[PDB]
Amino acid sequence: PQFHLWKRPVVTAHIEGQPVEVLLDTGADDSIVTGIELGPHYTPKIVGFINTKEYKNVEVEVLGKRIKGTIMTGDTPINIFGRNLLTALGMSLNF
Amino acid sequence: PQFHLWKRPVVTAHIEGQPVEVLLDTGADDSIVTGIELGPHYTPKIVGFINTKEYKNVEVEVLGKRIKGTIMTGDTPINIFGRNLLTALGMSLNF
Repeated sequence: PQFHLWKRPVVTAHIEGQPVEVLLDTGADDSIVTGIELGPHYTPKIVGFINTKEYKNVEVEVLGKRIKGTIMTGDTPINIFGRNLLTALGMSLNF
Repeated sequence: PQFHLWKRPVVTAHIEGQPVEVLLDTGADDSIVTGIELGPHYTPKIVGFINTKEYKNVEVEVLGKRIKGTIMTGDTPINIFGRNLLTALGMSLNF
């Protein structure tokens, strides 16, 4: 199916079973989310320049698909699913 | 046709005949661009909080379509075509 873009494309995803609302952002290369607790097993990352925790091989369910991917958690004003997850979800921009 | 999202979706557009490379950004509500001169007929806008010039009814050609829309010019690190132009161009997110 398709999503029209009149409204900001915010959907609900479950990351490791924890619900979160995210923005499907074609302007972002990576994904960062907050408000969930993925655990002690992460790689500290630095991306202003905030401090994030990188989790790899995480199960995410959104839009009827269940994938495994990488996600970063940290102080972000918006929860965003960037192109690294959009591609793993088989999403494209149509015109 | 469709655009896959492995690469940042940057395309070339002509705005009033002036070439510019823009990012098709689903994370942006509006569009702002720099490096082109659209003229003296604009509405000053404030959107950090930068100062922009809003032009309405501007002819833009991109992706094989020619539309008229609104665009803001001003100091932006990236030239972005937000949802206000993506919808006028008939673009959707497919999955």
